[PDB]
Amino acid sequence: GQFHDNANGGQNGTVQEIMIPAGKAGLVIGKGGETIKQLQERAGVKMILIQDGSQNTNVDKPLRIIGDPYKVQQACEMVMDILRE
Repeated sequence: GQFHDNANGGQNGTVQEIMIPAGKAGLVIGKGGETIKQLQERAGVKMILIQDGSQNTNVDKPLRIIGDPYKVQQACEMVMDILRE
């Protein structure tokens, strides 16, 4: 977790919280969990998809993208793009 990977200007631990649509979550997870594994490694970040948190399991999904502010945003705009796609 080298948060200061490139442009960690400010808070090393930048958290991006997304609410993933119930069924469109399949995109962010990756049709079983393939894409999500890629997402973390491709951007060098950590994305916690609360899929098993329950309560809201039937609804929107709590996604916390944690890490460097520069890649956190790129990763946010990455998965949010798919979610607006």
